[PDB]
Amino acid sequence: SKGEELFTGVVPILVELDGDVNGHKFSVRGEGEGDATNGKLTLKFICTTGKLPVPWPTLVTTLVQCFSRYPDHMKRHDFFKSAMPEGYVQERTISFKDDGTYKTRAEVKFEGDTLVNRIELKGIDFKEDGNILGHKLEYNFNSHNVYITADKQKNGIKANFKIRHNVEDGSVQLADHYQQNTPIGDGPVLLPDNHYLSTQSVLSKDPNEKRDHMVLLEFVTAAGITHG
Repeated sequence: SKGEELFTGVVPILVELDGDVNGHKFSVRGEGEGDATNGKLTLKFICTTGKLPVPWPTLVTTLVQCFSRYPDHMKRHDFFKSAMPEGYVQERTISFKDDGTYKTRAEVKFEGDTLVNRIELKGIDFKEDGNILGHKLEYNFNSHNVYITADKQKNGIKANFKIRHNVEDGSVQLADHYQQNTPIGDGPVLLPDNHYLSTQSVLSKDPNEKRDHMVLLEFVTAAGITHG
């Protein structure tokens, strides 16, 4: 499919995020690599401003869907790779149930041979002693499905999904995601039909890392359209 050739083999990844949650400014830098053919991602993130003011799990979805493994019969529906190398703008509003909201804007594109994700995140209205600012979320991540649909007006796509964050007391903190992606340059000839991405993530720690950080392993595939 369009842009798929740019993802053959292993591609280096760079992620940079600047954020402000309820007035707490922070920055995160991540590096790793992606194997789109296998829908596999490996990255290590570090908070470059000291202690992260929010739980690491709340930033997972913000911190490169172009690395998804699309089945042979669904290749053309891969908007993410179709927008490369120029890239795409990815915007989201993440609403944490009974808590605050994250507004994010990112640009995902190639800078040389490296796929880079540069993001700006503003978090507002988080409550004191809540699951987020109170750091009550467990250091793990569930598997989810990202529902994608075409957005004719913006010549791109929209996505909706609900992240389930395990809370230390056994409860679940929901985070509703509203997403919009627009091509920076040329996009696909045809916008995708409705489909979804199946995601699985594994969070871990680097025993030799003293800084606040997150080691992440991710597996993503696309489905929802049957093979002819």
